Amino acid sequence: KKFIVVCGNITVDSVTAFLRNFNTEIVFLGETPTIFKCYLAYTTFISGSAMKWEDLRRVAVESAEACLIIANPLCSDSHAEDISNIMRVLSIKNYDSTTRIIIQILQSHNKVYLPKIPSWNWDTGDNIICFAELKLGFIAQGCLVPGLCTFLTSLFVEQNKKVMPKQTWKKHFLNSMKNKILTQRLSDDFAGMSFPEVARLCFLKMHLLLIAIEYFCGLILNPPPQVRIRKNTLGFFIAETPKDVRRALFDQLDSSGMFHWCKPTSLDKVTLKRTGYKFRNHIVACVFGDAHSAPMGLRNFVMPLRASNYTRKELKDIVFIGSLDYLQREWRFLWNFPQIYILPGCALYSGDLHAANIEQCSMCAVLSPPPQPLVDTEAIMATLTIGSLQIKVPILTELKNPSNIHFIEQLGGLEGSLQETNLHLSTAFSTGTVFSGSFLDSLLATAFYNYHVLELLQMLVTGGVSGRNRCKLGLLSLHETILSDVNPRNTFGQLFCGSLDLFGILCVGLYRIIDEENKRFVITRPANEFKLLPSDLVFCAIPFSTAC
Amino acid sequence: KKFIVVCGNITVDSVTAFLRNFNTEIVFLGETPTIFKCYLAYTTFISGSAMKWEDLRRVAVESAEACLIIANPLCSDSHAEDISNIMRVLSIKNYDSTTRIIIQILQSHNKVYLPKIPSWNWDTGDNIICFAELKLGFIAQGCLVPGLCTFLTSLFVEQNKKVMPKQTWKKHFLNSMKNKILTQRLSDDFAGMSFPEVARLCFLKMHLLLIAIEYFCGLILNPPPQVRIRKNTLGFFIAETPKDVRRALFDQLDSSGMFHWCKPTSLDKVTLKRTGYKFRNHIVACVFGDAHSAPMGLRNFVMPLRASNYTRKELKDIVFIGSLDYLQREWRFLWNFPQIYILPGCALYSGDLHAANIEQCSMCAVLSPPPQPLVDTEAIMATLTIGSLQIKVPILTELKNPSNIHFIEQLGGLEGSLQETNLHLSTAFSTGTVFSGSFLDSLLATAFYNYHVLELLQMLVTGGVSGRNRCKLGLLSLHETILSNTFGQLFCGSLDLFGILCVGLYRIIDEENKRFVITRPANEFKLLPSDLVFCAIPFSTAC
Repeated sequence: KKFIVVCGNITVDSVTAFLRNFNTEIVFLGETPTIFKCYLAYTTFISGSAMKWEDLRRVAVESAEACLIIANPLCSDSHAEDISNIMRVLSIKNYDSTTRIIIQILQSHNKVYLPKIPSWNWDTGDNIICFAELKLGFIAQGCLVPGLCTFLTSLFVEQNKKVMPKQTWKKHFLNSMKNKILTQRLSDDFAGMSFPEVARLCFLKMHLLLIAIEYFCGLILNPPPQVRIRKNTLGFFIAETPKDVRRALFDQLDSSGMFHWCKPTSLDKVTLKRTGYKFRNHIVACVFGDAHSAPMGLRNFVMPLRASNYTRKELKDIVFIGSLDYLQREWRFLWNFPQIYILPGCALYSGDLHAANIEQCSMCAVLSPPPQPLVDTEAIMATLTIGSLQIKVPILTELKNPSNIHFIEQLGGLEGSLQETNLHLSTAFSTGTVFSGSFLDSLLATAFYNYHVLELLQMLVTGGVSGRNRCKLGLLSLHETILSDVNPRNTFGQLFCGSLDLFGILCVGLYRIIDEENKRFVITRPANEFKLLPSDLVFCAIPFSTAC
Repeated sequence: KKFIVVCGNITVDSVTAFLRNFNTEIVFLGETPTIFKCYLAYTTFISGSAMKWEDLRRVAVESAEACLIIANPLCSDSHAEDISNIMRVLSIKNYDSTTRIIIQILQSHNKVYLPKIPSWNWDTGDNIICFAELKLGFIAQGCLVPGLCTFLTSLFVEQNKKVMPKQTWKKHFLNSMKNKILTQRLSDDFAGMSFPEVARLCFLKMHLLLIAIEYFCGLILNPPPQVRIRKNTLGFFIAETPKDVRRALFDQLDSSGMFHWCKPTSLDKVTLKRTGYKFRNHIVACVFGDAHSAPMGLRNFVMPLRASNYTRKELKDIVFIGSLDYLQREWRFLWNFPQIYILPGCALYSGDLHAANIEQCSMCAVLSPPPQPLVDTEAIMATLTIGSLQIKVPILTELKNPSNIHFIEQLGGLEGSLQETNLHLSTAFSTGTVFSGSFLDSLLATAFYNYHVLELLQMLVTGGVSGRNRCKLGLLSLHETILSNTFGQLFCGSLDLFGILCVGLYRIIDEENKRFVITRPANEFKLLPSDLVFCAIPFSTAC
């Protein structure tokens, strides 16, 4: 009865990249013509074009629950692929303008067009995914707030829960990973209550950590007092299973005011000279490329580090180390961001790392290059030279293939038996010195089944989708910080409550030292009654302009 | 029982390039799959990947004596090959971190990473070879000290000893080549003796010329008085056979203080203008390339000519003549060396040679370009135009294929019968106007069987591996020099008076004043007044 159509690809990978990553029947459509015949009881296929009207009727899109548009047969021109796919959205909508569409855009700035189609509207369910935009987002956040990256990831990662842990601290880490982001609409008897009033009851009565809500037209993280809940309001939670969540059913900016802006200055000024100095508490991003390399959307990485709810005062400088020839091709889209600088060179060269004052930086991001026809070698070689420096430097390495974790740990020092084949079980992931977007492959199915989850994810990771006034996610010390005035700081739940109903700060996770170099690990949503240490730091939603 | 594994190549050449260049069993491993089946009684093969853990157990590296990593299937990207191979070293060490590893790096600056691996340590035997680094080293030394290049080579060359010589002087040259660098640990009754004290006894009692030692943590050439020998100390000698050596068992620098340094100045300043002058006693290096040419590690050639134990005063200017497009690609790695200059042009053009004041230079190095898919023609054509100049210019030509010697001698003047098919027998080699790294092919086996030999070679050739204070190798006159009857007589005085370790002669050929290299002559070897002498001059000596 119910089915979905798939468009614009014949990639053996994509079929599994979808089918494995995906009750509801599937049907394909595309240019190439039937080797993968094993998986062909749970699906159907067609050889046509999405443009041709006859072919769309042939598959009967009208009654299809939704229609996905898949991209990147490692296209020659990324730009052309999107234009091409955006062309399909027109063709498809022209057929049955009420059909739900989920299009993959390869490079973010090409999303802009999709709304400009009249036939398209968000409310019926139409949606766009950009992995480039999200994979770079997670990393960004990790550069803003130590650990925040892995925190965010664990809400979407799903441990298989077979691994019996050795040590107490690793026992904590894994069971915290059980936390997801479930969605649920709130009871009627809530109506009229202020957010913090509601947040409390769910936490205390139901042991549910609720963190944002929708009206569905407007999503907001940790609403202030003035905003009251309405009837039929959708809430955003953090919890193990959906059963548990169901219990709760009973200064200079841009035009849009979303990020700091400036008059588009040319690269010549921004490009650092190497012949003939100092930076402090800044972010070094290493990128790899050349004239022949595909573009990585660097906009997506600056933008979150340039949100409007930060302040010119507290913004960080961003030095890119890389091929100027590669980086000048991105510059068009990085024009209007401030305090961005480019050092031409290579991160593998420790001389060029010192030129960028990598010793006095705040975080070093090692950005994998995008794919071409030896997969993470570069990222591993950087982490080698950086990690072993005559100066440990803060670091965040991206892996395209997470199985390569055992190489990074090897460089750390821990021997083969103590090395993990699985990134998520790794100690390097729990600290947050690595990241791997592999898990976002399932995302296309997620945005189908519950797109609100994507909505939230999008804004946490990217910092936008009133304006300047919004909650950051931040890490707080408990020592010489405002929290240190809470009367009972003895237990997480105790801390959570005071902080909220005193300062409107929504405590959401901890960052605990490992006690067995002062490396800490991420605990998402601990038990209400969770013994807290004085050394702990705390992940939390800090509202804009708070003294701290 | 004992065996070694080989990695990262399926090159018919490499199999012979190793097998011919190599008691101990061999086993291969690589991507391509069995034509070379004749050589297959003394070896074994596999078709796998060194990365995959299953494949490493399959070959059983744990019990392997050591594991070599071979490079350069004339790769498209040289950089990528090393990164790739360095990736194997990780994979392999991850398996059995105690396994001995011998990796070939294609371009020197990529060695840096290998130590940064924790699992890797030198003491268990782990080691890296860089032919580019060594082949350019020998040449460098030849530019520092006339003849030094061939001297150094003969210690590693092995004559086949079939050639009955015509003339007295050629009789000397060939039998001096018998000298190798053997290694041996010293007797216990030596402990506490100062180096020069020890050097003496070995020379006089045993007729063994000893030249450096290790403790094994620290290698030193011609140690001063203050350094005494310890028990279980390893010595470095010069001698025919290991039996003989067994008898002895009974100013502005860089960060590391190894070479002169300076703030990285851009190419625009350093690049000589051709339109619109003078250099003196300088080194002209001719290089060949283009956008399409593979890189030759020019760092390796400057670095030794820029050692810290020389002094800003006595450093030589280095003019490169070549394609700017080619040379600007190397410039990143030559930044921090001083008195380096680049004349864009071609060495085949005698106009561009005169622009570089080649007439008033001290030595002209003709550097062969690295290999691509007519092998030494360029090197030969340069040597033609240089050697025939309206001005003979000092010259040192590199040959990738030594059989091409007979062309160079032809240009000299000597006719076909007097021409030699074999470079080492040639008169041009004994004078030191040519060089050929062909002999370093065996080096991978050498670094296996005795790596200390490589250690020494590395520092003699490259000038490094306390800091600023070390012995050069130098040529001294005997007339208006501090040295002013028999080699052994000269050897002893010079040492026990000035701490100068005399190691070889440079004798005129008497039958144009061209001289030939005599390594470690007999103790009682009649010396001429005209002779010059190779020797280890300690730093800051008056002379």
